[PDB]
Amino acid sequence: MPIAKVHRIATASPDDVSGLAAAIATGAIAPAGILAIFGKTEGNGCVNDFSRGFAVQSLQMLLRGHMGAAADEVCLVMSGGTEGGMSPHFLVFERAEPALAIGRAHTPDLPFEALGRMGQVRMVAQAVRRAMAAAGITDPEDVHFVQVKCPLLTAMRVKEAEARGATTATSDTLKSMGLSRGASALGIALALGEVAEDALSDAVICADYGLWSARASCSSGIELLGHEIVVLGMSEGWSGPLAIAHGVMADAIDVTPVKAALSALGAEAGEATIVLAKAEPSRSGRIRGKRHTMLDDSDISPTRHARAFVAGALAGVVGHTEIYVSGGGEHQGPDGGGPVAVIAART
Amino acid sequence: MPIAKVHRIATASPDDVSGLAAAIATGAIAPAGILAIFGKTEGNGCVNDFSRGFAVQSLQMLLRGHMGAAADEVCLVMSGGTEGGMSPHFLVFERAEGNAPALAIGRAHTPDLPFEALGRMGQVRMVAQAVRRAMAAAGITDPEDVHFVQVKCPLLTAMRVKEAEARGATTATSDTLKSMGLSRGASALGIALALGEVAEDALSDAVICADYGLWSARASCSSGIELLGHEIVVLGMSEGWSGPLAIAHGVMADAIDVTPVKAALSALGAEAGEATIVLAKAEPSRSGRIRGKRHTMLDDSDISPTRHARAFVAGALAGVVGHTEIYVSGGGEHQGPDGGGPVAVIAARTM
Amino acid sequence: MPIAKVHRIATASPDDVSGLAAAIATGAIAPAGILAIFGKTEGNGCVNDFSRGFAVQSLQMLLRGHMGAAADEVCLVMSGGTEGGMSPHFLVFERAEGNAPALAIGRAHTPDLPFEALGRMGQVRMVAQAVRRAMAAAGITDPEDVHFVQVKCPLLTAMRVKEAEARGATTATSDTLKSMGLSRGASALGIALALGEVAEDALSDAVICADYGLWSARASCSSGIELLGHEIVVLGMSEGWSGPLAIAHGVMADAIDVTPVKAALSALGAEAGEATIVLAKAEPSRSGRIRGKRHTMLDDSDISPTRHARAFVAGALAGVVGHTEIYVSGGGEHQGPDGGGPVAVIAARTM
Amino acid sequence: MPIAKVHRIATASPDDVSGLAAAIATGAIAPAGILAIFGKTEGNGCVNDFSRGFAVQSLQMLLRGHMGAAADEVCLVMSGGTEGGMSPHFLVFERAEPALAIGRAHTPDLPFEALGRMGQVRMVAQAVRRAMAAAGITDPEDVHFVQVKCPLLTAMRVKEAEARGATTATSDTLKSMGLSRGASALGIALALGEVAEDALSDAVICADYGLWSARASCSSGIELLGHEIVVLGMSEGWSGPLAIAHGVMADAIDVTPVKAALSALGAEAGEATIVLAKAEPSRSGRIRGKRHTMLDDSDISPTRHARAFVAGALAGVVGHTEIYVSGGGEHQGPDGGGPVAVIAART
Ligand SMILES: O=C1CC(=O)NC(=O)N1
Ligand SMILES: O=C1CC(=O)NC(=O)N1
Ligand SMILES: O=C1CC(=O)NC(=O)N1
Ligand SMILES: O=C1CC(=O)NC(=O)N1
Ligand SMILES: O=C1CC(=O)NC(=O)N1
Ligand SMILES: O=C1CC(=O)NC(=O)N1
Ligand SMILES: [Mg+2]
Ligand SMILES: [Mg+2]
Ligand SMILES: [Mg+2]
Ligand SMILES: [Mg+2]
Ligand SMILES: [Mg+2]
Ligand SMILES: [Mg+2]
Repeated sequence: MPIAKVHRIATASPDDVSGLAAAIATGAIAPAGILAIFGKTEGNGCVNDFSRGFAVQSLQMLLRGHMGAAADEVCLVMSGGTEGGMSPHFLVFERAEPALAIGRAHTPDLPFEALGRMGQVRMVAQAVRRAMAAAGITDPEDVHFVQVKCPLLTAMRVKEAEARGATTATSDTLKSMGLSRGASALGIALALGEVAEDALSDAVICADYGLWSARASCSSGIELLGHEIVVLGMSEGWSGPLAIAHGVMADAIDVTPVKAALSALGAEAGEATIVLAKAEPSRSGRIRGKRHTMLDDSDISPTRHARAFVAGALAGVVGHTEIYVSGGGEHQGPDGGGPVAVIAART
Repeated sequence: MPIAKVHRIATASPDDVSGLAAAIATGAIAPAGILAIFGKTEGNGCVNDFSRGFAVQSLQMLLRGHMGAAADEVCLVMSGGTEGGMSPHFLVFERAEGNAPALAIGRAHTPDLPFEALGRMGQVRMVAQAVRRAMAAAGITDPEDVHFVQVKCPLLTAMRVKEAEARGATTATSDTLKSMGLSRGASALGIALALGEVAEDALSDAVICADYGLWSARASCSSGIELLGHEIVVLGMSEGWSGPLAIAHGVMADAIDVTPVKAALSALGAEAGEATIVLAKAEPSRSGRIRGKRHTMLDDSDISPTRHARAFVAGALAGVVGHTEIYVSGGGEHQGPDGGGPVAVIAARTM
Repeated sequence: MPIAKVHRIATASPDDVSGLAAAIATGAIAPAGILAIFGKTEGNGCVNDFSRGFAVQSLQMLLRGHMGAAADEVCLVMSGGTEGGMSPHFLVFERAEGNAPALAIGRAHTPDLPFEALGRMGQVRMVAQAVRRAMAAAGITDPEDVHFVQVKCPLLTAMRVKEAEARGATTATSDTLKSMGLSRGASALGIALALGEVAEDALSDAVICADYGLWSARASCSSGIELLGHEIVVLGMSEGWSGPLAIAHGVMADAIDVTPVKAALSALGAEAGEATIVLAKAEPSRSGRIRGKRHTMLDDSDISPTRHARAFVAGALAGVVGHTEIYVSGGGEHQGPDGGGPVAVIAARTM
Repeated sequence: MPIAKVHRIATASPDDVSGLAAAIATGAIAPAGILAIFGKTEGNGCVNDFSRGFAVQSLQMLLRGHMGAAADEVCLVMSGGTEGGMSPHFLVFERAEPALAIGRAHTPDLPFEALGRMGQVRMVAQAVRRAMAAAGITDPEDVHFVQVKCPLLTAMRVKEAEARGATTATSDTLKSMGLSRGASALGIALALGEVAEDALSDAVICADYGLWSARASCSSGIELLGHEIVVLGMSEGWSGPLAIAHGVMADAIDVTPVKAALSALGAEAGEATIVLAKAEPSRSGRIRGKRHTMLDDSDISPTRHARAFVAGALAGVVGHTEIYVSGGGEHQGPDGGGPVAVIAART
């Protein structure tokens, strides 16, 4: 009889762990039961975003203090970029004593020449199986959202790779984020059976954006070399007030999937609603026939636009700004769209 | 009896006037009756945004071709900044002649604005006078029949500040991005003053962009490097106009308050669709919070605050109205409450 | 016997042609003899830079006024991006008639470039042919007498890529900022091919923006959203020209290699001063290092790499030549070694 | 007979302390003798720059490891913004057993309503006296460079201030950096006798840019609430190979002061040369008559331009890119200019 408990904690700063410390001090959260922490941090959400790594170090110090080496098994998904009115926050996932289930998993360092290729797809497919097992889930149809934290390439990482005779899938550092999210997304797809294995090859990745998962949510970062996996789903072997529902946004302003999730969860939009969504600029250069400018803008990187825009669209529906919106939906939902999940209690 | 005709035209480029050319060529739009053109252009919407001036020049060239010197009387409001999915377009406002109350349109211009008047009572009075003129031209005497007042106002660059100081004057600021806020703010109070939403002996230099408790529910101001004076366009309802188009408006309490638009669409007897026309002001709240939750728009040295506000509010409204060809403008100094802004809708009745 | 006249004109705005107007009005510049105009405009110098197109339109309007349809034969190279202290200006190249070897100028144009040719041998051959034509027009047959070849080339936007795919074609990229590099690169190889710095059977699609060991010491390419073809301007020395102006050039080994300019000024018998004219390419090095030390230009999602390179190299050169009215252009694909770029100086002899 | 030793350490990352660890491991640097560390970090060098605070935490952990609570007396000046080719690095100042002298000092937290006012000017003037004493310097004419790390204001910090009835000198967060650097600069000026005390008042600060120090170098940051002071100068009571010279750059491309410093130091430009310089966009909007665009640019903040530009100008002279250039020279050198210092050995 395990219990899922999800806690949304405000932050004033990437290094501001004061509020999580407080939930531990008041015994609202028990350090021993922390599975994973998601975050929105104030960085640019792209390559040179050190708010991500900054938060990670700060969370590491605090969690090790309370659980020493067992902190290292906690999944830290720090997703940068809080544009528009999107409010920075931590999402703490704690395990307690059918309802919401949580499973986690890790991977070894990822060879720079494996990134964006079938190497990454595999190595991630496995972790998703392990973590969805640890969640106590056997039916893929009972999975609702799979978060992945993946690596990326810098110019210096690229030249290091070439120095030992290897080639990387790109030398463009920002493209390398897309490849990593995409390859990871297909790995998630593979493990949930949304894609056939012989449908995949290096040439397919970030090319056939017709292959996609309705549940992949992948976030790239400069601060890790392997992967973090967190599976959220519904299970018979879990109990508690919290359930999760999900849907696919067809484009950047498609908010009906969220209204549908709330219905399924039997909850109404309010400050209490937890929202996880992927935002992506559509590669057509259009939304519902109308041209957009995100792919042609040299000042503000495309994912910064997408986040700002869908965060606004979603906040207009759910009524508050503490929502988790993540940019770049390579093979995560249809092109121009992305998965969205809601976590609420029944009324 | 005159008819308002409002035309939304796509553009691929700030200088793409091809769709306006075609509308004129097919007689969909008669150049003689063009009162004003609004635009969202692909620039950054701040100080060094030349997509605005580029569109103006392009529009001026086309219109001089058809109207000659009368082209100069057309109000050109080019508001830059199309962040998020917001889609670049022109809004052409035409007056035509036809046979209940309908959309009315009035325009007015002003002389150049002395750099030392910007952000001060000089600007306020100048715009106020112009707004009264445009009101009259719309055939509107009751301010409650005014629904939206668009103003294009100037700003300060380093060069302009030093020009002013060179002749013994001071400007209200030397921060060029701040000058855009002051200029929008002074213009907004001018609109307020003209509509009677604010009392004249309540206003002074010291109040402007200081007492954000003074605001208009109808002001919409957009600053730009490309003009030295103001363009004023008043939109309202009038008994002396007819046609299918009406206008409704409301005030967003904050950046995610989408209820004013749904209420506006009800008043108009219309439902959200590709055809809905939306004009809205988006503003980062100076409290640094939205509904208790902190935001980072005022603290970001990479992306200028209005750039955030626009992308964010455009997304909220687009989510409601179902398309991205909407006019959203950043910085709501004295335009609605702090953190909010006016929103207006223009639709035809279907119920 | 023809004379090169080079005029450096300040601008307050991309659309500020006032100084060029005055130079024409005072007969300092005769419109008939205007061969090309270079510009540094206040845009970001990347994909969505409309200061370039804005200056072009403005220049086209003024020149059509004086020359009519012959205006269209003037090469307009507007290079955006004036970071750091770099000062926005126009460089007007005029041919005049006078009575040793001196500055020679040649221009040439090309037809529109098929989107599926950009970054591929199509573009390379197109530019190569044009550079040969401009060479001839300059009255230059010896390539060693060519000192600098400026090329304005197109780029790809999302819309253009989807247009190409719609008719069964592929483009060499879908990354619009990458398309600028490919276009500069293909053009540079075209210049190289035309000057014999590279062999034709060394070139192929697979080489372009891949083998940065193939490069020209004289190529200078600038990409822009505002044209579909190319503008070519060849600068060199010729026996068949006379006048005070000569040109010298060199290759910066990296971003802080200022020795080529000092050597160039020696060759020209001139010393650094307000009058020195400088044209240079700046490029972030793909090794990610300068002289062993890492740089962050390739890793920055806020500021695009060429934006860095320009500001940085402009500072180095400005520190040498003593003023900030210099023409610095970013992205040196096949223009000099990786991390370097050509620099040319134009001066009159005083020793 | 104290010895000044200055060590320039490369970094791949704001949190990359591997190279400083190595100098400690090889005994090239002794943790006990570390006085202050200067840094160039990859952030935007402005308000939301977390690479600064990120480095600080990383340096804190490493230094506390070796010297515990005595690490806290080490001055950490992390200056963000590495535009152009400027290469991120640490400058470690260690004390060993007339030549280069080093003195340090601290200040308490700074009240948000004191920032940019005579409060800050004073509180900093004192620390500069204390630190220049600890350096063993009595003649102000023997001081060559005074580094200050100062605080700034965020929107949330502003509303916190107003909540208790106080007003701040600004509500513009980026302006608050200028006020803090300026007020600190005048404080340094005050202590070196470059300015008279009754010449100062709130109204003068960041207004009369005719009052300035030839030695102030002030750097603002979101990650501290008080001030860090480091004085560098020439002393009889110090010995060793290292000397320091300084000069004032009249504008952004005035490189002759550095050639002059090298002459005084009897060294020639080379990879070995250490450079400290302040860069500022001139408020005239011109450099030597020619208009510039730094004050009118809404995409890239003015100090980001200035750094890129003078870093390039200086690197062209000194031949390498590992130089410390800091943006914004309010009362630090003339308007449009800034102090520059060089540290070399005699040949
Ligand atoms: O939203 C996102 C997507 C990503 O890949 N990396 C981030 O830091 N944030
Ligand atoms: O409002 C203002 C006026 C000024 O001069 N400087 C500023 O920073 N803000
Ligand atoms: O949204 C806006 C507000 C403004 O003042 N100027 C613009 O160009 N766009
Ligand atoms: O060079 C290229 C071609 C492409 O399609 N996508 C990329 O990211 N880079
Ligand atoms: O510096 C440059 C290089 C380019 O390709 N295009 C520009 O507009 N400026
Ligand atoms: O160069 C600088 C000046 C400053 O105030 N703050 C920084 O982080 N860097
Ligand atoms: Mg998708
Ligand atoms: Mg349309
Ligand atoms: Mg408002
Ligand atoms: Mg001049
Ligand atoms: Mg090169
Ligand atoms: Mg100064």
